[PDB]
Amino acid sequence: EDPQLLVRVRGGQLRGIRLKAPGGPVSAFLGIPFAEPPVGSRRFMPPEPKRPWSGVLDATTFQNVCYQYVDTLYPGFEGTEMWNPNRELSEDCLYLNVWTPYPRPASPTPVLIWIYGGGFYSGAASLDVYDGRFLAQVEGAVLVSMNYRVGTFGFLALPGSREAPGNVGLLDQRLALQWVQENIAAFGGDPMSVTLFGESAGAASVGMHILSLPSRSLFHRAVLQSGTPNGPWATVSAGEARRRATLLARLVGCNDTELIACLRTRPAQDLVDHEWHVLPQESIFRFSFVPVVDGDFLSDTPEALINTGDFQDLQVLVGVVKDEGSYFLVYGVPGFSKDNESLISRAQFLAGVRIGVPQASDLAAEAVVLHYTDWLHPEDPTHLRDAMSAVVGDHNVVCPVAQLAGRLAAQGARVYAYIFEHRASTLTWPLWMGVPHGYEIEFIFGLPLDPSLNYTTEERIFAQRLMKYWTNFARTGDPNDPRDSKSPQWPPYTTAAQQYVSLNLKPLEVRRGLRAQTCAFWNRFLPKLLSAT
Amino acid sequence: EGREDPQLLVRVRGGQLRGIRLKAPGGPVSAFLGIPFAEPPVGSRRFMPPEPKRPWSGVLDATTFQNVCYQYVDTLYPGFEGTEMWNPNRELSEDCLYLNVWTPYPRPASPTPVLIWIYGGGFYSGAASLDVYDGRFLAQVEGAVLVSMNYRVGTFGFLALPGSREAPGNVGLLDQRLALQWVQENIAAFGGDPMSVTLFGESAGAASVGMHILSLPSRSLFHRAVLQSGTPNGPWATVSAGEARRRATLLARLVGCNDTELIACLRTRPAQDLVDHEWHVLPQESIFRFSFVPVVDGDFLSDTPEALINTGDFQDLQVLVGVVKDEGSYFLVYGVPGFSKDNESLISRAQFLAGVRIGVPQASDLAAEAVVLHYTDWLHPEDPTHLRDAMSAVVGDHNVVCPVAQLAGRLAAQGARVYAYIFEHRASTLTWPLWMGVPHGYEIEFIFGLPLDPSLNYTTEERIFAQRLMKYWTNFARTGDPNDPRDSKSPQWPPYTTAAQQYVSLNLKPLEVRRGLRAQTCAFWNRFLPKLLSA
Repeated sequence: EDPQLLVRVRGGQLRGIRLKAPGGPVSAFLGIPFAEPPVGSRRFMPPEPKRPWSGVLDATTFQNVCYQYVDTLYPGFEGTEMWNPNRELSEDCLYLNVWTPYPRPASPTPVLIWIYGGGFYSGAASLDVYDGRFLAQVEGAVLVSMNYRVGTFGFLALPGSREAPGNVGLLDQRLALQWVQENIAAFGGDPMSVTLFGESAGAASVGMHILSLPSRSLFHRAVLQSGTPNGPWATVSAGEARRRATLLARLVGCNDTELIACLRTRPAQDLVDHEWHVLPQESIFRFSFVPVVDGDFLSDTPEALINTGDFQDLQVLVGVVKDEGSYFLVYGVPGFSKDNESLISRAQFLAGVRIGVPQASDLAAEAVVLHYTDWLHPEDPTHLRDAMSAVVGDHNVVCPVAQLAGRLAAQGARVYAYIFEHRASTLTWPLWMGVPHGYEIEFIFGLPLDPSLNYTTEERIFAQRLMKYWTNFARTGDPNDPRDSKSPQWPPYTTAAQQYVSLNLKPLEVRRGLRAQTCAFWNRFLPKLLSAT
Repeated sequence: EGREDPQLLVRVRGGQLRGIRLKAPGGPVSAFLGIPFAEPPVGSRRFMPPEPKRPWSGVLDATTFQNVCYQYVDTLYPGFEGTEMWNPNRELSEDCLYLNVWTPYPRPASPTPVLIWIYGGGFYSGAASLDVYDGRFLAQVEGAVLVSMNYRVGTFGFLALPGSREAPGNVGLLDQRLALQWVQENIAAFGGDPMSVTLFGESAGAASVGMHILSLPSRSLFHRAVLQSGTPNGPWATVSAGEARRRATLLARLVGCNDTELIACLRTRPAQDLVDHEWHVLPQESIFRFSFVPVVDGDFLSDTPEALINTGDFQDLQVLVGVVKDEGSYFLVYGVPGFSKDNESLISRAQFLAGVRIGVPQASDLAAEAVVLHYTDWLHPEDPTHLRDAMSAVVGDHNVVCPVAQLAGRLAAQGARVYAYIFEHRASTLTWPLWMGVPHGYEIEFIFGLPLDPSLNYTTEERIFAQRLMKYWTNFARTGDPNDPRDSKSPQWPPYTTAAQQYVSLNLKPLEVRRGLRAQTCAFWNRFLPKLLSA
């Protein structure tokens, strides 16, 4: 049969499948195992390289989604189900996919590795929004995406113990990164030009591979979309991780060795049934089992590592969307709903601030309220609704992104920053949510170029601009086209000028100040306050 | 009596007075200067409340200004008009409780509304005889009856050992009240209507006006109030009884002194000796802080000014309040390193933080950090021009603009009729540097109508502008409304409300309505900083 779909990696032979993109065919290799299935005795354990196989392994199908929590808030609603697993759940899930142009590239091609998001408790590399078909066909890119263990199976930790050291979900990603080093050349990819890019928890994971040295020799450039390793949600301390793991074992009827042995004896859903019951406070944008500051993978807190690291030969692309926190409000904040316009009172606004900032003392809570209050219209329900979205967005994404971009730029790194402001015509969420958390991904991957999904012609051309931005950054470390000269260049973000650009259908517009005033409150003041308590 | 001007002889409760016919740009005015309204608070009466003036025999000559109350004299810029125009222009003496009256010439037939001026000067300086307080223009052009009194300042007016009998405190405010009583009894002899008495003052005079609003024995002596760049509430206008006692007992130590024995010693000290040590009793290195100010004594002020404006009914009451564009720039050249009137005062970020500790002397390390980060321009956090302007805004907002914004909001929500303004025009005659903008107190010369005097080298637009302000002030005195019913062709001045927060801009252009008086920044000063200062 077709030899273009027959590849030999270090573990055996694979059979790909020629898929059809709007502009031509592409070779896809879906479901390649990169690790032994972490089942039974290997639950909570670091992954290990997949053993070789005999014959021709069929790599034409998406494998199983890592066992994870499934959303139940809006059943049947496209806005939530598009992130739900599209394959059967299983702890046997350490598989990756490779897209490449058809025919296989003649020259070594830069590789983009996608790390999906989902709050470290959900997500899969098989969702339609992560379809590397278009980037491989239009830009000739070799695109890689891997599944990593999420939730308890990927990040339940009893720090110091050996049967649950923590961060094994991140170690899954690193093992797939080494698999790319050892095998992507057989697909036409260049192992010396590997760019990691991910969104939300995937962006945070990308940032942690920057801050973990064994991972750094596996990639060269990074893209962090709406997520950072630093911040209030991406990591936990060893003491808090041990508390949540112990409380989870108590809720399921379970010396560290004997405790984890008991945890290895329960169905996967038994653990998922109680993973949301370990958070210390009523919260939104807080996740139970996330990466842990273990002194191993993360030698110190992300804030400490970005404050003192040498990033001179690293190039990064960071950015946010226009409404980072609007999505999260309907998941625990009284007065918000996707169906009504969520015009809240003021008493609701303060009650929501205690949920959006669950670590804030009463004084720190008031400081947030008085800061985001429009003191000319202190009770106009439209602003307090929009302000509540801004509190969660700025606290968890925007200002953590601003602090990271400044620290990287200050210590040698080459930083490009953006804000994504276009709202998709196909969006099914209400308009008061604006551009919600994660709705730039479909444009980066080039989905508007599929005529069957009913995007506007300008959205189709907008997606092409973003694909060229990302691939140019992967090819060169610079998102600017070295072909098209043209009036406005995307300038590097610096600590002095603080320049970033806006990604919408209008041409590039350079702005200065990534919410410098508001993020000064979050990054500089509020740490000193949560200290006066 | 016999060969004199019959239009200039008046009798008051204490005897007869001979006024003087003064010349104004567009006609003559009657002036009665140096009318004694109290027994000289000298000797054993130092620090004591004022007593009413015992009647005199014969005709008292009321043709020249009397003595200025003993006070500190500013000598930071010798011979510089910007500082000299506020210095005493008469002899310094503890014998200083005298007031002045300006009326049209001849004196009006029907009763005329009365404007009473209370000067400012941080409760340590000031005089009713300064040229910028000349009431001849308001009396000639607007036909108003203007009164201004001298009150004791500094230690002589506000040194207090609360609870004692020999130094009860607030005697400088009692000097003002006694003059308001003098107006109630005697202003009818000049053509003034004692049932239409409007108080107006600036800086500490505006604070004094506010304290008469919050003190009941004074509130029966007037009907309307104007507060220019000053409030009874705020960080500088008052001190607690314990702090006033501490500053008073410390000053006594610094000059060589049971309260009775202590004050008996202070009364034996020369007046200049108290002035020489007046500034040595401040708790910290500070600007816009004054050693001896009104004390919360549970008597004149039953509670703090903040407590009384929060719990007080003001439905009966119309006020005009406002600020100038640069309230704090004046005070920076008086203690903040890096600022001078002779250079551009471009400062570094380090000097900006050093100044924040001086401008906010009561702030902890954390509170001072909140001010610095709030006022920092994070796109140019080391630009010396913004840092210098931020330092001016910190002092101006903390001491004036936000206390005024706090006062207008509380009074309006409690039923009062409030009109608010921001004075934005810089006098073409200003001798201060341009970077100071419109400094503290440089709207007074326009409200009193000094640009009408042709010899003062003002522009013609400034003369027209001054006339427009005089009518704003006098219409509010006449009606409780600065607006003109004789002219609907000019834009109207809406009251300040909690809903709309409307105020107007006072400059060389027609009235322009604005919303919110620095709402975001003053929420930090008025709402957040007090709560954080509890830590």
